[PDB]
Amino acid sequence: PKAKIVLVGSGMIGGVMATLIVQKNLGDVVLFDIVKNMPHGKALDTSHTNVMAYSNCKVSGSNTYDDLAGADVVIVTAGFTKAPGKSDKEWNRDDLLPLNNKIMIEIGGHIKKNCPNAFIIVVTNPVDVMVQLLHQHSGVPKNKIIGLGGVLDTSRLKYYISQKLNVCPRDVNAHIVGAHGNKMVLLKRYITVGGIPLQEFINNKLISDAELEAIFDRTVNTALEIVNLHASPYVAPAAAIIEMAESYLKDLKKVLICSTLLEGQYGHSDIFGGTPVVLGANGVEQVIELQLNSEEKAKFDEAIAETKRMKALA
Amino acid sequence: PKAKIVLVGSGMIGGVMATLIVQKNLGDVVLFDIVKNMPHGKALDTSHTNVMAYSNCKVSGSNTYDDLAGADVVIVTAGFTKAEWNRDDLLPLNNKIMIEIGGHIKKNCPNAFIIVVTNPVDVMVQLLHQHSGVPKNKIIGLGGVLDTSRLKYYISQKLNVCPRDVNAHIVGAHGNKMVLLKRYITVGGIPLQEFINNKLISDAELEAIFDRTVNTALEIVNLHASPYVAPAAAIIEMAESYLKDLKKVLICSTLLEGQYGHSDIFGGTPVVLGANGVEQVIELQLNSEEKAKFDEAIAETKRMKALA
Amino acid sequence: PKAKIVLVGSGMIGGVMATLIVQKNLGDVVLFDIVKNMPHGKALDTSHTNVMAYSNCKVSGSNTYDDLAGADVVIVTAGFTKAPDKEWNRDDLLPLNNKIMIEIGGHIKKNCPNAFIIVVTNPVDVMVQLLHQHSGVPKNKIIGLGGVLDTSRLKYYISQKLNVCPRDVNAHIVGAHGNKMVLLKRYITVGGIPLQEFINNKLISDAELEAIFDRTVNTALEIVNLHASPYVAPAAAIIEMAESYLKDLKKVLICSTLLEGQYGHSDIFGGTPVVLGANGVEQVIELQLNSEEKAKFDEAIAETKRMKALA
Amino acid sequence: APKAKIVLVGSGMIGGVMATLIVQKNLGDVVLFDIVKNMPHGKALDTSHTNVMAYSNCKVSGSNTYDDLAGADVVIVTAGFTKAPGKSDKEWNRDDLLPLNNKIMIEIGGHIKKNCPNAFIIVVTNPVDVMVQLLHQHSGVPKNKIIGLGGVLDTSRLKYYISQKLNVCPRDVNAHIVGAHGNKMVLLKRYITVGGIPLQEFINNKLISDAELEAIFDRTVNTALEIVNLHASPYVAPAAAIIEMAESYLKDLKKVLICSTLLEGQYGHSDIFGGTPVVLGANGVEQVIELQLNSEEKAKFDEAIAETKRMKALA
DNA sequence: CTGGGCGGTAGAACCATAGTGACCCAG
DNA sequence: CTGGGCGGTAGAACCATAGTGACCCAG
Repeated sequence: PKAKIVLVGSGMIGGVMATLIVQKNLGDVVLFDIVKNMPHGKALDTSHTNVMAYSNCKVSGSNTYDDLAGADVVIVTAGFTKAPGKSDKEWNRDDLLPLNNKIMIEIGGHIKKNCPNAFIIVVTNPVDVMVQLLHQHSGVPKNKIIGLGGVLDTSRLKYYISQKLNVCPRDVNAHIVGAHGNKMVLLKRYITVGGIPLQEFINNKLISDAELEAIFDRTVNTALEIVNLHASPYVAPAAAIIEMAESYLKDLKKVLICSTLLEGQYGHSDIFGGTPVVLGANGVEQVIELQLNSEEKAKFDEAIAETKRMKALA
Repeated sequence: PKAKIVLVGSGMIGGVMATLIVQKNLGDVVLFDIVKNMPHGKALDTSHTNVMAYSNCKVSGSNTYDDLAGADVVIVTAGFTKAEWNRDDLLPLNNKIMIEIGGHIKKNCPNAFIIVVTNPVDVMVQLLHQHSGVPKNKIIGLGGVLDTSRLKYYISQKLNVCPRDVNAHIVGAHGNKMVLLKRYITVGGIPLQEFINNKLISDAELEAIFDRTVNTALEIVNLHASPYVAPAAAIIEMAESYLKDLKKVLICSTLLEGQYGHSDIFGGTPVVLGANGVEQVIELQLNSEEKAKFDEAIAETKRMKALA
Repeated sequence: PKAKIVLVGSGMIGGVMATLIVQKNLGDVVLFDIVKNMPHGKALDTSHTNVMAYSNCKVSGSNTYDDLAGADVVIVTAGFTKAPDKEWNRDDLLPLNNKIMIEIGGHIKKNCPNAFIIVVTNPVDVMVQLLHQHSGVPKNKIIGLGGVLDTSRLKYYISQKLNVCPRDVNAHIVGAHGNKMVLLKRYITVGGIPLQEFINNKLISDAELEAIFDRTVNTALEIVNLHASPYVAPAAAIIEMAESYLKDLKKVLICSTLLEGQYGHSDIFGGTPVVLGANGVEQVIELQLNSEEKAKFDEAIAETKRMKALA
Repeated sequence: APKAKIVLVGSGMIGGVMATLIVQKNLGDVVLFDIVKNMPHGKALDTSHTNVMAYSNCKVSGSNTYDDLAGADVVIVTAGFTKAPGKSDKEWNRDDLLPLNNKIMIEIGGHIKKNCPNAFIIVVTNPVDVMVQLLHQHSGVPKNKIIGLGGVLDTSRLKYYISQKLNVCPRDVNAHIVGAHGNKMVLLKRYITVGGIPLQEFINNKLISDAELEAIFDRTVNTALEIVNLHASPYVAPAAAIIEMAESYLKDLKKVLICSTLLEGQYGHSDIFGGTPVVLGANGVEQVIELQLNSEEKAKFDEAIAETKRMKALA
């Protein structure tokens, strides 16, 4: 039988996922949310695209975690992101930690009940924290659960570099590890263009250290830059998630940077962090540890510590 | 060079248009709107997806109609939609928007293929035809590709068959007075009647499906959503049959020049879309009752047109 | 894991099937043939395209039916087609290909009795049934290549006369693959509209259509005479059937299938629209033919029976 | 019109798979050309039917006249002699093909100058680094509009074998092979990457050894011969790689691809073609990327160019 | 006028979109 | 029983494919 993909959280990212799943004919889809009616309106609208996509994927809405039964893949986008109400007086980012943890407790008990064999991809912020919470509460194997990070962060670094150098955006390859968010580690040494080290282009003066540094800042701050323009980053995220999902379902064994459990790589254990892994039929088939230098380790360490500062507060 | 596609209106539907055009690598995309900054924001979000999709489309934002310069396709979703009061009251206002767009199309891309979406589409498209001055095989409205996609989908579900394998025609006007042609429905090329006679589906089941298709927009709004995914996709099907010269047969709103007995009005019929825009207008051989429904659809477009 | 697809026979049809399978990321592919080494060479050349296609399918060559182990789909193109010369009797190949089906079905029992089987070896409507008998698979799991291929020509020709998308023309040809095919002039449509309307509008004449039908019946023969032999369209038609099964698309497709009373016939295979999805043949759709068209159908079936008697 | 019109000059096995892929991918109208009578018409007629399966709308035509180059957007040249033409040709070696295939290129290039001076041309006829320059010389087209097939094909064998060893996606291996297509290709150990990471990190991790890499390198060099030794013939991958190049052009993808291109100073060489990564978009070769080779790598490039030169002198 | 207590994957209304700011009272 | 002319994007025939080897005299 066809893959069943559950979307836990039917907000904007969730809507773009549904769309791309039906474009790619990837599986049946359930748009789940606690908010009533709304996932149904989106599922119906999106289901008609089967005709235009020449696909055959059921799309439905849901308001019950019972719909997790038989799920092949679960994608968690739902969670608090801002002050929940007008009443929440002087609240900050950290305040959201106990609330999302409560959501992950609930979702994980239902995974454990309804789809202990699903492959799980967590997006809810801060993802490196949230993914570990959901791994702990679901009981799923460490290679069947991952967090969204590097694909997205890097797709913006690839893209900004590709514009300066006038090549296919995907012919830029870059790594960004450790954590998603402000403390992300941008690995200047591990950038390439058509498989050629970025440094050769800096030597030909096709791009300079300072323009690269400025691209490094714009990458770290992309989500802010977009919100400042009166929009919201949701298309990019959705597509990077679907890339990861697709690599699992179709067993492409792509090298993709995800948040994953470190069992001693980079000198860290029992914490999840961003690192390229190989994604196939078996989940995370390979965790690849980049042979960082000392100043690269130092940055990696500060991203891990920050993951740890927030985990403790959940 | 690569095709330039300009989205005139960057609300949700426009957002799904960019997205799809970058997945099929179909053209550079400009997201235009009068709302300051937001199109820049969405353009910037969408553009990153070149990477996941292996594409190489430039995706821009814009607040000037100057960026119509060199457009090969323009897609027009902008316009007043919300407020009892009378929906007819929006007609002169959206007429004023068509004027504006039209004269800018006159200046910057008189050779563009134009697709109109703004409701009521059959009126909006003619008004923009008229102010843009473009030739008549180069402008169309969205109508039946979207409408027939529900009908197609709903039937395929009852019959357990690939959605796309159901073909069905909906003519006349987009909206309330749309004409659902039961005699023109087929499943794998086979008339539906054969499946009714086999009792794989009943006449009253089909009737329920018909009412469901006419009220789909309303249903979705009732559900606390609003249709934009399917409309986007159906429009990108149109723009892609044109850009790739596929000559697909697609129902759309086009100028009637005597067909169905009507003139000087736009209305939903099958056409063939390809590199030359509207390449043929297929006029279905309607019996007398189907023709009474067509006529009511047209008279409704006319009645709205007179108020524009 | 990914779908395993065994191609039993690695002539040129086999080759195009492995390419498209890799282009569509459909499944690992095994090219089997009785001829030594040749399938390993083709496997090797095909496996490279994974890189250009962004796919990840294994392509292996084999000379052993043991490689049928774990197959999800099996496509049988192997068999004698050529004379031992000049004027001779093509019926002579019937018994010989019968032995081959016997042998394949022997190993299909052993190795992959749950596989979906697609048979191509001509005359297909006889060979498919022969393989159904010697393999023992459910009748919803074994179909022959027929109408997807034949109609694709019909649809293609009409599309060129009318200047629309090839795919926007639909038509049915049923009964048998080959010279007795029944071309149903009443079931052709163009973007969902009866052909008759375009006929009434003088955009294609009745005579033009008849000449198009003659050409659809004689397409193989026209290709051979231009010194080619048709294998691209066949491969792609088989890949359409395959895909609909593997991706559970539920496409309506004309295939050689087991008849249980439809068109008045039983215990024979013949061409008819089916629905293909993850359960195999999911519906056998019986066209509501008038007795003139039905008479054509019995002609096609009679021929199939006659050839079946000689195998 | 656009559609693109793509003319396959040579309707043999590679031309056959190319036409098919062009239809699968809706890339444009296809003319299968060849001097052999009728066969291109038959092949083009079999291939035309697949438009229905593919949901495409490409014309597929046969032709026996160079007149059908009129209005081509892309020309792909696979025609040429690859073996001793006849039983009567005794004691032929590879060099003897050079004058024959040169005559072919004079004939093709004359017709391009006449009917499609603005086409983009991809040459595949072996030895390809000599043949592309001969067609450049005899056609008169700009140097950014003519390339030969080399590195995309060779690199796909090395990306492949590595990926099998490391159990990753074949295309998440990137590698560079330069200089020339054939025996003297230069395999750059230093440039290999697996999902963006130097192959040296996996070697350090003992996931692949230096000796296994070397043996993979030998296989890459001899793949054509290893296929033919198994009673088959490499035509699928070649046709795939060619379509990859063509596509990057017809869609202005600006992919970095290794092609045989005109060297003007890069690697210390001029007035010769050789394999190097290039950028291919709407304007043809939009950039020629010179890899920053070290002196032993460059001595290798120098043996590749030398060989190309030796054969060029013989055409 | 505050201060805090709900209750919240918030809450209005702006108005060619959607991020910003979005409660309620007792006392 | 060799030799070499002509003509060749070669040429037979082996056959469950296709690469290998594939002409034809005049002396």
